[PDB]
Amino acid sequence: STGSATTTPIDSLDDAYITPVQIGTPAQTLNLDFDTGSSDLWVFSSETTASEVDGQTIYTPSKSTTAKLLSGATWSISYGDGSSSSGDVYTDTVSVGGLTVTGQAVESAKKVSSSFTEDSTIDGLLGLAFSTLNTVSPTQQKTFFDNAKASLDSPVFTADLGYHAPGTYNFGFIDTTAYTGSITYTAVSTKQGFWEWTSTGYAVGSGTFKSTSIDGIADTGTTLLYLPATVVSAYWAQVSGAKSSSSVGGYVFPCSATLPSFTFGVGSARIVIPGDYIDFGPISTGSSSCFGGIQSSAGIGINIFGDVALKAAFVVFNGATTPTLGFASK
Ligand SMILES: NCCCCCCC(=O)O
Repeated sequence: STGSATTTPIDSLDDAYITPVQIGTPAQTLNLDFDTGSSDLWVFSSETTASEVDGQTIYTPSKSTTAKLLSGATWSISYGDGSSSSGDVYTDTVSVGGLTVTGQAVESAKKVSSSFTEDSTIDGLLGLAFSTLNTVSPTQQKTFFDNAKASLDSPVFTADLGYHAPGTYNFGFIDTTAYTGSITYTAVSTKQGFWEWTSTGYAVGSGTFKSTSIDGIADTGTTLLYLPATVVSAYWAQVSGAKSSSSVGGYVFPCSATLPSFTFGVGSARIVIPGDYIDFGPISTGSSSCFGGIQSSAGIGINIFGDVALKAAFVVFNGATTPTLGFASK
């Protein structure tokens, strides 16, 4: 089997991407944030505290003939941005882009934190990291991908995120028309539950490539590119007037600037992030200070190749027995 679904930016800055997912019978379609940095499929639901729902589409398990309470199971998750959610669990039929999994754990939110409530465009998350990170207790549950894997033509999914445009998540096949050149594969460590890999270095603009190992995660659920302070300082030093602002919470730059590109290494290959991908616009409406798309990972504890980096590539998440990650230009 295979699946193919379009993923669409939630706003003009590509702050996140939503992908339609069919849950239950008859289908209830919710727009979920596919997140290769976590491993829970959770949704706004008929059980979510009413004051914490503001415009989201909800899953109502009582209206699904295939929903079954997973008795005794609860979940609770906290993300790196400080947001959180928790609730109980149903199993139901879940389909993505024509690919169907029966008996998928659908985590129904009873509570969500304010940033979820305030974002009316995201109806929940669909985790695509390794199932060892799944938060369901007392019986840990499998991700949609892990449940689908045996049925897939090939045990892979691909992320092809657009810059200010829709893109595609494919399951079970590699679309050889969706990238240019060849795909460079690189080793993955699953020790922390993430798609964790080591970049071979970086360049700033037309500068020389610095060969240096940068361990980090491929995380579709993180907007920005978070790298060591040394690397990020070298980037922003090439932008007149750029500075790190503790009041704003990271690097800002004059909105009048033209940003240089940023290149990262994948083995001997190179992925180039155009400067425009690094512009996240005014810090507040009408401001002439703009927020940078490359930020320091110091204090996070891990480097994160988020959407800013991933959208510059066609990315293969190879879930074979020995997992690997592939990157191609596009
Ligand atoms: N790996 C990313 C974890 C955080 C995702 C948060 C998405 C949201 O606010 O809808």
